[PDB]
Amino acid sequence: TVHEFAKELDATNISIDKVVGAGEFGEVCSGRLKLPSKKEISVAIKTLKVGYTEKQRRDFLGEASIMGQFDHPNIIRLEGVVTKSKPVMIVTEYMENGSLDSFLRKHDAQFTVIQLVGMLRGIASGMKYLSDMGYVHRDLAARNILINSNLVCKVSDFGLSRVLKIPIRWTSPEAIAYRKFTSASDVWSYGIVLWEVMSYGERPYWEMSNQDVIKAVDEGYRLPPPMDCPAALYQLMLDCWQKDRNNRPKFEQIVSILDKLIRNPGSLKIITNLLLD
Ligand SMILES: Nc1ncnc2c1ncn2[C@@H]1O[C@H](COP(=O)(O)OP(=O)(O)NP(=O)(O)O)[C@@H](O)[C@H]1O
Ligand SMILES: [Mg+2]
Repeated sequence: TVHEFAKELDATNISIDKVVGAGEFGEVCSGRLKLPSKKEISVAIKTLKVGYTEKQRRDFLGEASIMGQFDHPNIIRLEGVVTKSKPVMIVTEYMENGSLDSFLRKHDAQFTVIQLVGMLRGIASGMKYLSDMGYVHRDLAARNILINSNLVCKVSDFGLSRVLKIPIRWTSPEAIAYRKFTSASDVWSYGIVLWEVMSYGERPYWEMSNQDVIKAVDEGYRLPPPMDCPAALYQLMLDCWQKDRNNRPKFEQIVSILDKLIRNPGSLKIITNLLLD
């Protein structure tokens, strides 16, 4: 049940401002939540459509029951849910700059490498905690990361997450071949996210036929270095994309690698069709 890991909010404490998106289960809006302390915060509010199916309700709230297990600065925060009145609602922290892929596409080549690496470090830190908690996300992609007014990136979209629909472009070869999902398949996905960020939201493998994405990666081809990509970051992508999952870095190692790059920004000044790795 969702109440094990979600607070039931009093709807009198929720105000709705405007619609900001559309989900599988209903609308997404922005608004305000008054906390018990009287503090008021901005929030995102997702509603379950009128005339929902029992399955739609279970899936909708199930994603909240996963999210509510995590309390980490780089994982979207669940403020609570409304179930005792309808529409049913999930209330999360507000992320002013929306989904990371769309945000980067609006800002091609407009951030510093250190800004991009800060975004990537945040995502890695959230993934380190998720994987520490025994969860495999399975849908780690820039479209599933939200970014706030201060450029802090946070892991979202727990619909496909499982305790230890097949987005092929983001999925490791072993997970495609026989549904071998592990934290190491999430690391592969992270490598794709790293490519997405450094490419400012370019689509991984562009619009290659899915069968060709699967075959090419199996044959050892990899996405090419994004323009002006630091060598260190392309190498990190390649490491995330090791054929043997046991050779991929752990999230903790990724976080450490990025922290070193942040501490020695001069490192990033060495700069680096699919490439056969
Ligand atoms: N916490 C949040 N803060 C601010 N905006 C949000 C938040 N959650 C979702 N949104 C906005 O709502 C949009 C859709 O929500 P999302 O979480 O992506 O659900 P979805 O079912 O995946 N819909 P879509 O991505 O459009 O297919 C996002 O792209 C954001 O622009
Ligand atoms: Mg989305």
